[PDB]
Amino acid sequence: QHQHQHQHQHQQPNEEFRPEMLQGKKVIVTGASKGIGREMAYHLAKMGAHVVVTARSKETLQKVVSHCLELGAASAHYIAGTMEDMTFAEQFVAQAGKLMGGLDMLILNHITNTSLNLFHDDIHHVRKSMEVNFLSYVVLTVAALPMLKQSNGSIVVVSSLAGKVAYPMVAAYSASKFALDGFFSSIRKEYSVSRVNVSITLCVLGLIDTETAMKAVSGIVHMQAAPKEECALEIIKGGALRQEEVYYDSSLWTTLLIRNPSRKILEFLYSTSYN
Amino acid sequence: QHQHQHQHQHQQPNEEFRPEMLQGKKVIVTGASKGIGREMAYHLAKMGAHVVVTARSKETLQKVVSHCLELGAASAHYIAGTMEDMTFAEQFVAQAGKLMGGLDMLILNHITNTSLNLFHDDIHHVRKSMEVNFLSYVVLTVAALPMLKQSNGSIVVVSSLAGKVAYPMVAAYSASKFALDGFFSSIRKEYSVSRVNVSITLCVLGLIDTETAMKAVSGIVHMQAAPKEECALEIIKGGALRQEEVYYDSSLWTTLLIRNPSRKILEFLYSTSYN
Ligand SMILES: NC(=O)c1ccc[n+]([C@@H]2O[C@H](COP(=O)([O-])OP(=O)(O)OC[C@H]3O[C@@H](n4cnc5c(N)ncnc54)[C@H](OP(=O)(O)O)[C@@H]3O)[C@@H](O)[C@H]2O)c1
Ligand SMILES: NC(=O)c1ccc[n+]([C@@H]2O[C@H](COP(=O)([O-])OP(=O)(O)OC[C@H]3O[C@@H](n4cnc5c(N)ncnc54)[C@H](OP(=O)(O)O)[C@@H]3O)[C@@H](O)[C@H]2O)c1
Ligand SMILES: CC(C)(Oc1ccc(F)cc1Cl)C(=O)N[C@@H]1[C@@H]2C[C@@H]3C[C@H]1C[C@@](S(C)(=O)=O)(C3)C2
Ligand SMILES: CC(C)(Oc1ccc(F)cc1Cl)C(=O)N[C@@H]1[C@@H]2C[C@@H]3C[C@H]1C[C@@](S(C)(=O)=O)(C3)C2
Ligand code: NI
Ligand code: NI
Ligand code: NI
Ligand code: NI
Repeated sequence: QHQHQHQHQHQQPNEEFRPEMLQGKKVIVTGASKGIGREMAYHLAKMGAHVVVTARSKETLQKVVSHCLELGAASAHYIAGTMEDMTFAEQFVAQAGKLMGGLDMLILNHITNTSLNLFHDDIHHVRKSMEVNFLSYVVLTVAALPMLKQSNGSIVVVSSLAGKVAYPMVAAYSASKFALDGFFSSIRKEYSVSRVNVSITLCVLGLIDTETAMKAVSGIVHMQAAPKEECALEIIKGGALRQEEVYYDSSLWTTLLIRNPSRKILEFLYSTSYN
Repeated sequence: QHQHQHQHQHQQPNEEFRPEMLQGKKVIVTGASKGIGREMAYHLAKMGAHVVVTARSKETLQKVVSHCLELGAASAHYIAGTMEDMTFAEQFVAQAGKLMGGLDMLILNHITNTSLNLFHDDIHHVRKSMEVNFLSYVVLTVAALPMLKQSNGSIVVVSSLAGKVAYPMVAAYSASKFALDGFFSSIRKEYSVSRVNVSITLCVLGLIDTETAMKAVSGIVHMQAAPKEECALEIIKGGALRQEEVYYDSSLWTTLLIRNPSRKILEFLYSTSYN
C-alpha cells in the first residue's frame, strides 16, 4: 500500500539488490539448522520466499521452519538427512521441488564436522570431506538442474578463503573447497556454451562468528570474525544478482588479495579464442 | 674418470640442476607404464637412480623396468595394481621401500581415464576422479612420509593448468587437480611449522604430446603440445631442486598467467603474522 517518501534512492544507468527478487522464489538451503545456513533461511523467509531447509537434526529444523513462517515465508518445509547419503541428497531435491512446485535457487552450504589439526593418517576425514563438502554438492546440482533450467535459476556454492589460498590445519577441508572451485567454475563455462541459463555463485568467506567456527579457532587463531547475520545476507544478494563470485571478510586487504586477475585474463583469452 | 674440458660452465653466487642429484636416489614413479610417467622412469634410470614403477599393466611395466636397467638404473622394479585400491596404494609404498631400502622421492603422476565431454549425470566419474587422482595421492603420501622424513626427501605431485584455472569439458578432472593444490599446499605449510624437511613440488603442465592426451583432444581443441620427453625432465628437475611449483607449457604467456602473486602475498602475510 503506502510508501516512505523520506527514504533515499540513488541515480543510475542500472542495477542494485531488492528483497522482491526473492519474493515467491523457491529456495533450498542446506546445512540450515544452525549458523550461516539458518541465518539465510531467516533472510529468505523475511523476503517472502518459499524455503525448503535440510540438515541431520530434525528437531532443530522444525524450529527453523517454525521461525521462517513467523518471519513471513511464503511456505517453509524441512527434510532431515545426512549428505553422506548420496541417495538422500538426490531424493531430497526431488522431494523439495514437489513441495514447492519448482526451484529457483539452490543454496549449497553444509560441510562435514571439521577441526584445526595438523594432518597425519586421518584418511577417513579426507574422504568424508570430499564426499560431504564436495560430492553431495555435485549430486544436489545434478538432481536440481532440470528445475533450474526451467526457472533460469541459480546455484549458490558456499566456500572459503581456504578454497582460494592455502592454510595449515585445514588440509582436508581446504582440498574440498578448492575442488568446488575447480568443478563449478568449469560447468559455469560449459553452461555458457551450451546455453544453459543457470547462474553459479561461488562464495569466498573469511572467518564468520558462528558458534562452530568460534569453537574451532579458540586458542589457535586470534582474528576478527564477521557477523553471521550479514554474511548470510551477502551470500543471498550475490546469488540473486547472478554474480560469479562473492567475497566477504572482516578485512578489505584480504578481499583485495583473493581476486585473481591473471586467472580471469587466462580464461578470457581461452574464450576469446572460442568466440 | 675423464672430463670434457671444452664444455662450458657458468659463473655464480650459487645453484643449478645436475643428474648426480638423483644418482643412487630411491624413487617411486606412479602411472609409469606410458606417457610422462614412463619418460620420468627413463630419465631417472639414465641418472642411475633406484626406481620402483607402478601401474595396472604388469606386461608393459616389465618392459619399462627392462629398459630402465639398460639405461643405467641402480635398480629397477615394478609392482602392479590399481590406485582405486587404497589398500594397494598403502602396501605398494611399503613394498617399494623394502625393495630399495628407503625412499628419497615420491612421484605422483597417475590419473583415472578421462575424456573431453560436457558434464551431466556422470557422478561415478567424478567420484572415481577424486579417489584415483586425489585420494590415492594422500594415501601414498601418508605411507611414504616416515621414509621421506628419514631421507629429507621429496614429494612430486603432477597437476595441470586445469588445476589452477577453469576449463569446460574437464570438470571432474579439474576438481581433483584443484583438490591436489588445496591439500598439498596446506600440508607444505604444516611441514614448515612442524619442522618436517620434506619438500612438495606441484607441477602445473599445459598440453603434453602423450598418445592419451593427443587422442583426447583430437577434433575438439586445436593447440600446440609440448614434448613429453622434456616435460618429464622438467618435473624431475623441479622436485630435485625442492621447488614448490613447476610450470611447463608451449606458451610463455600461459606460464606468466598461471602464477598468482596475490595468493603468495596473502599467504606471506599470514606467515609473517606467525613469524
Ligand atoms: N564460519 C566460518 O568462519 C566460515 C568461514 C569460511 C567458510 N564457511 C562456510 O560456511 C558454511 C557454513 O558455516 P557454519 O560455520 O555456519 O557451519 P555450521 O554452523 O556448523 O553448520 C553446518 C551445517 O551443516 C549441517 N551438516 C553437518 N554435517 C552434515 C551432514 N553430514 N549431512 C547434512 N548436513 C550436515 C549441520 O546440521 P546438522 O549437524 O544437524 O546435520 C549444520 O546445519 C560452510 O560451508 C563453511 O565451510 C564458514
Ligand atoms: N598429457 C597432457 O597433455 C597433460 C596435461 C596436463 C597434465 N597432465 C598430467 O600428467 C600426468 C600423466 O599424463 P599422461 O598424459 O602421460 O597420462 P597417461 O599416458 O595416460 O598415463 C597415465 C598412467 O596412469 C596409469 N593409470 C591409469 N589408471 C590407473 C589406475 N586406476 N590405477 C593405477 N594406475 C593407473 C596408467 O597405466 P595403466 O593404464 O596400465 O594403469 C598410465 O601409466 C597426469 O597426472 C596428467 O593429469 C598431462
Ligand atoms: C576463513 C577460514 C580459512 O578461517 C581460518 C581457518 C583456519 C586458519 F588456520 C585460518 C583461518 Cl583465517 C575458514 O574457512 N575457517 C573455517 C572455520 C574455522 C574452522 C576451519 C574452517 C571450517 C570451520 S567449520 C565449517 O565450522 O568446520 C572450522 C569454520
Ligand atoms: C592442459 C589441459 C588443461 O589441456 C586442456 C584440456 C581441455 C581443454 F578444454 C583445454 C586444454 Cl588446454 C589438460 O590438462 N589436458 C589434459 C589432457 C587432455 C585431456 C584432458 C586433460 C587430461 C587428459 S588425460 C590425463 O590423458 O586423461 C585428457 C590429458
Ligand atoms: Ni512501511
Ligand atoms: Ni542506499
Ligand atoms: Ni664422456
Ligand atoms: Ni649452460
